[PDB]
Amino acid sequence: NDYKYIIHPKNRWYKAWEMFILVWAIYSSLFTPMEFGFFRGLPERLFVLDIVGQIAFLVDIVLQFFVAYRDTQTYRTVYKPTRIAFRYLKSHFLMDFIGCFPWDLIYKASGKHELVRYLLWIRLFRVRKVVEFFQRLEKDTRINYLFTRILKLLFVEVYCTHTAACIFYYLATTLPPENEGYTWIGSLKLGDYSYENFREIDLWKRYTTALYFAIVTMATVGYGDIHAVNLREMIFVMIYVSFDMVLGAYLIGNITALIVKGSNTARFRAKMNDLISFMNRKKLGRDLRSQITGHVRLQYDSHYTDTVMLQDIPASIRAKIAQLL
Amino acid sequence: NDYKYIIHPKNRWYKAWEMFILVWAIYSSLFTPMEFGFFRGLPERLFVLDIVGQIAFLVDIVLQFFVAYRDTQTYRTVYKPTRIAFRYLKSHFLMDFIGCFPWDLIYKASGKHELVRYLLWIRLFRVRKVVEFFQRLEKDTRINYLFTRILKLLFVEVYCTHTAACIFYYLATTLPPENEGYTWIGSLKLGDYSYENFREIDLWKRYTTALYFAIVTMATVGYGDIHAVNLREMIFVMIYVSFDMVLGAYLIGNITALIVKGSNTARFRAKMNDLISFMNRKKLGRDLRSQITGHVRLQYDSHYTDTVMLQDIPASIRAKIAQLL
Amino acid sequence: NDYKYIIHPKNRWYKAWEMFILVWAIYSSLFTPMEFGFFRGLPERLFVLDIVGQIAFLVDIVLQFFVAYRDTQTYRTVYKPTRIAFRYLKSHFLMDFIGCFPWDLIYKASGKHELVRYLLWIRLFRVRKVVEFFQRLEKDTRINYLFTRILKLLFVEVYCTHTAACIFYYLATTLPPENEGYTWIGSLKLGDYSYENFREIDLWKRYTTALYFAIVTMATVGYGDIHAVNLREMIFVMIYVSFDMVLGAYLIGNITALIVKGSNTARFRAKMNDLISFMNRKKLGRDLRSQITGHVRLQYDSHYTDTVMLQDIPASIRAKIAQLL
Amino acid sequence: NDYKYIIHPKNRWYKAWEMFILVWAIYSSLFTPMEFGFFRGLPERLFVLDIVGQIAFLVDIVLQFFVAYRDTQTYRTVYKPTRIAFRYLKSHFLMDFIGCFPWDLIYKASGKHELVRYLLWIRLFRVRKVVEFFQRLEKDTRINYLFTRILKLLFVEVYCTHTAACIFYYLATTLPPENEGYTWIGSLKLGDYSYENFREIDLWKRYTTALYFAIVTMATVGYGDIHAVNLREMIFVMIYVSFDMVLGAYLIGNITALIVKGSNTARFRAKMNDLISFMNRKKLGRDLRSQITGHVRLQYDSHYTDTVMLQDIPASIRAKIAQLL
Ligand SMILES: [K+]
Ligand SMILES: [K+]
Ligand SMILES: [K+]
Ligand SMILES: [K+]
Repeated sequence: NDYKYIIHPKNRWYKAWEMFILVWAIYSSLFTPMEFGFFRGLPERLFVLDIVGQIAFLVDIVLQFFVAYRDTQTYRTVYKPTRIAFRYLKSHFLMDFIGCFPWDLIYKASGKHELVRYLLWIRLFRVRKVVEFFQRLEKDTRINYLFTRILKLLFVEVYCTHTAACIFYYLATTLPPENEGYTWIGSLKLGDYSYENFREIDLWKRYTTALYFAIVTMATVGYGDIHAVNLREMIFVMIYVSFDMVLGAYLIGNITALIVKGSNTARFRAKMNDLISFMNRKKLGRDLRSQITGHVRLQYDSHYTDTVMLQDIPASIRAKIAQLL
Repeated sequence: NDYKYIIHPKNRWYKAWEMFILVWAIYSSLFTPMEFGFFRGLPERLFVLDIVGQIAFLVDIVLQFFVAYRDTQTYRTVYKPTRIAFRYLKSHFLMDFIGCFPWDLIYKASGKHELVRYLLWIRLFRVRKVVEFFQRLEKDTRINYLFTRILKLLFVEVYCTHTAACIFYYLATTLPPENEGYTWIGSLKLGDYSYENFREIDLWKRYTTALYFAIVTMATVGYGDIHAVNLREMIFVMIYVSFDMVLGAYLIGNITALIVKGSNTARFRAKMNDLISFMNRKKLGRDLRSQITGHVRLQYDSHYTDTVMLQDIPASIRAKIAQLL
Repeated sequence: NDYKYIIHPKNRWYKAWEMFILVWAIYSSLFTPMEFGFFRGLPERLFVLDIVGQIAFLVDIVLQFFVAYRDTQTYRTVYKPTRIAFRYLKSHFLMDFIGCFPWDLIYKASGKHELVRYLLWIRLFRVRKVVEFFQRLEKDTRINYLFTRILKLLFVEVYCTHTAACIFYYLATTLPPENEGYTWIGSLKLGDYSYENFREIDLWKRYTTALYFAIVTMATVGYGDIHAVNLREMIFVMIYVSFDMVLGAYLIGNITALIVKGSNTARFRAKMNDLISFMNRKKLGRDLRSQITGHVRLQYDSHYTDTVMLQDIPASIRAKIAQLL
Repeated sequence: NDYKYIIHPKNRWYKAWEMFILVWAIYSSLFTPMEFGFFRGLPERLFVLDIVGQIAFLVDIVLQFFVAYRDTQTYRTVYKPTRIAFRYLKSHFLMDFIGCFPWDLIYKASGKHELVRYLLWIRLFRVRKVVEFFQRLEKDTRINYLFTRILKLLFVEVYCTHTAACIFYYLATTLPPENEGYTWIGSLKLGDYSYENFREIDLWKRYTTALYFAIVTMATVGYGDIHAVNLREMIFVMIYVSFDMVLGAYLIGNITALIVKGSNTARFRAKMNDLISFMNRKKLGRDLRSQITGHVRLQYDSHYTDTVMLQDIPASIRAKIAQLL
């Protein structure tokens, strides 16, 4: 607590930086698969756009040597640079530094070898920012929990869908441009339009045609106007739909598990059903029918605070409600 | 209270009008996407229908200024007729007033501008009166609290495919009639029948083809004889099936939460399942291997009568059954 | 009772009759859509089969004034041959009586009017037997409940898509043979085999093609080799893929609800693994660990057999339990 | 005890053997449908592989007479090697010895009789070792037994589609090679590769094509470039997707119960959501929220998982903890 070259992690200049690299760790998570797939090296008018975005991430390298890490079991904020600067190199230092090398200038420098461009798939470790942003959005008791817990599983299931549409076009560009009729896009004809010589089509027609055959597959609709033709594309859509089957079952299971043990206000309307169904099975004279649901509304609005709340309560809370009521 | 200018909210001469406005709001929210998508301005018939579809809502928009409101906080009836007109002008006035302007004559008497027809979507706020019909049916006690959340959810799921079937046809008409072979309907050939010059086919063939696509996409069957061809129909199908993927898991999540607290055909087969871990684990007489299982057949729906709901609730009903026997 | 002109409801020679018309109730409710759709009047080789099948449902309509029942109030046997004839004649008499008429040649001996062959669709009220067989099986503890709850929903779901496969070919026979190219089967070509002049095709090829369509629609696969061509087949599959969309979300719901309320072994696994979960946060003794997991290895069965059903055993039944123990 | 012949069942040299035939019970389970579907007798290259794979199961069938079994009602490890003759010959002996003969050599030199090769399916009883591997992984308390039924039901859901992928190719070869255009592969054309004369394509192209069909059917995607054309392939696809529907519902039903049974951050929001409902009715201090919500992690798992899991435990460890303090 006596260092002062140390930011404790709720500053109004650090919370306004932590959300500044979340519109870069979203952009560099989306531009990275369609930088790998749709471009064999970036064009020259993106030279200014790709040198930034990596210039705002090595600012983040030096700036996380100075933030106060709150420990797990110690439950106190640690303030010494010796204790944060070693957990940084232990946990996340290679992930965020080897991705900050310019891999578009290296690829054009090395005689255009193809395998050096696979070292920009390590920029997909910047999805940590978005999943952490969704992670302490569950720990915010203001927003509907069923709204956020399904937005985390609808960020993942569409980001994986976006990535397995750039890989699916990359597997079409790996064949030469004379075995071009033996691929999923070079043999495509939609309406009165033919996708011949698909390296010259506009980027967004190629990207939309690729993403349509990942969202139609992800939703398990599968029209079959676009389908796999090669053998590597068959293997890729075997790997993809097998993982997407589990990813889709772990959304029904994640919605059901929040509806089943859902709102107790729905359970009150549920638990008056058997009351009415046994007062009206063997008919009782119509006397209390509204006063009972009013009294049980006032009861179950206080039944959780009758016994159930205050076995877990600490001292110096309940006496206030006890004196005020 | 001391007012005469207002109407009691449980009048059976007012709730015989809320059923009339219900079957007007059901009609003019199904026809409204059919007026948007399938017509560029209504024909010379359906004009008197277009004006009597709105002078049935003008009567309701002048009637709700004189209805009694039950307060949200104090749970009291608010009779005085300026705390309701201040309330009605704030919550529902301007999306119900601008849905009663004649947006077909305003379109045709303005030089036929296309963008003024997009104000025909504010008439889709009249599904308020259909979704509240399902909300005051849940708070009914006569039928299930969740079956009116299954018949409600199947209304919402099917209504969004009637709307998507009209937007999907509308996107085919935004292309010029000479480039019709690059659409989903202009390049269609189902059987020996070619769907060319598709603005001169009968209206019901066009609507049935579009609804056939939207419904076999909603159920995620997706045969593929009708698919997206443009880059705008690709984007629309990509938007639609993602929202449909979340709307189709909510149905399953509600049906599970209905079933998990059902009847004794799944509880009794846990009761005798736990009995047979004492009635067959510790060996028991075959004479008594009929007696208690016949008894636990005889208690549920007859002698059980949900005893805890007559245990925790006070004993005026017990005084009534003391008067019984 | 002193009547003796009534068969008792439980019997040796009567329960071997109800599982003899149970074979005729799974025959004559599976041959009935195949006789409506694929035939227009049975041929002469199938004459004696449609006569002997309807007299077995005629010696059974007279064998219901000779049987007792169990009313839900007295819950005893009600031997009186005039009470039963005013309950049988109310509920099950018309639907069980006019389905025994010889509808095959009543069609043939009335000038072959097609609308009189729609009155053999009420021979599908014979599936009362095949559903009371499955709702009798669920009150039987010889077999597990997870097998007789997912097979009642696999009888229903396969039977409805057997019916929707004969209706789907019937809608192709309602066009003339000069417009057979505008149907789903006359405009079919699977491989190098073309289904031209489909009335002159062997019955089982037509039935297998139609049922293969309806089964790959039921599972929501939907290949698209067989699709709806007309405007009346689109309407049928629009009804059908939206009915079985709820019928197949009701099956997932049952399989889920019969898993989340697991047996004793599942709760045993759960509570012992969450017992060992908090063990290695303190890391106590090794023989202590094994000894207390032995304590809760024998503290699952008789400890939680005993405490559960002692909440409900009636009087004079616990007494000989305590006497034997 | 006195017997020195037999292996003690928790040997260290019998846990490097049952993990040695678990890659021969995965090899001989994946290769046997590929030996049955894709060949007519093995080539003379693949000879010593078959012989080694069969001899390292003979060496196991004479090694399980030499072992003791844990009793399940007496719970003693039975060392007596005269009752190991029993519990093996009314157990897996004939389905370890009949499926151990050289069934390719019997087929190749007896006359090329096709029905002899159907006895290779006895070798699919060696999946019992792989399914008993997971059933010995359920009992490991150091891993969640609900996330050992998500890969157990995913091996089952992907082994049954590797097998179906070979039966689907086998039904294409039961037709003569001149009537190959009436198959699913002899009438296939993908891009510009016509799959004609399909017995001379190399093995991995045929296997990748058949597994591609079976896996996009298993996920219920179903593009429809590869569909059934025959009547045998139609009946097989009908049988396969009906099993697959129940298995896919069973996967969701098993995933759901994993999420319903507790989640700690979700349980923090299972309590905070109703705790604030009381607080906005009986309005406490707005500056007392920090006192309330801070202790909903302070005694979660520091008093919730500690003593509430311990009221079924004696205080012999509580004395150790109290002297620890
Ligand atoms: K499909
Ligand atoms: K398809
Ligand atoms: K599907
Ligand atoms: K599908």
